[PDB]
Amino acid sequence: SMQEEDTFRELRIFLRNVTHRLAIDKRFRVFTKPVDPDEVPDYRTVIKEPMDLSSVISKIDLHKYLTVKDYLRDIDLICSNALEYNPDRDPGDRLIRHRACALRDTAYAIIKEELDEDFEQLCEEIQESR
Ligand SMILES: O=C(C1CCC1)N1C[C@@H]2C[C@@H](CO)O[C@]2(CCO)C1
Repeated sequence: SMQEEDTFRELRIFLRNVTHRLAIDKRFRVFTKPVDPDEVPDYRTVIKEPMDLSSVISKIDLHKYLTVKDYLRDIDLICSNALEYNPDRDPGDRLIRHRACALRDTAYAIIKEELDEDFEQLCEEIQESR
């Protein structure tokens, strides 16, 4: 229905606003573009599903997300990829891991304060009807 298409258009507006707020934070600059495959050749040998905030913006616009749950699966992938590629004790790996955990915790905190639980349940029920 047009009412359902209006629901999904409000979800995309909400997701673009959250993603922009993460992408302008100086801590998260390292998550704004893909890891460069010419400059980091063993990256895509280890990480089988690369993800970053520019790719997330593209996915919102391609109508890939019907729920905030499916958006948070990609934010969790950005965080898990950084934890698995950079696992060592040295300061450069520890700084990446701390920033990845802060990106995930920040996204979940914005969603807890600003997403209505009944709006999310509506998106889940339209998705499950298709
Ligand atoms: O995993 C990441 C992203 C940082 C936030 C996720 N890498 C892995 C490469 C090795 C690591 C050396 O410190 O830096 C990277 C290359 C420079 O950008 C980026």
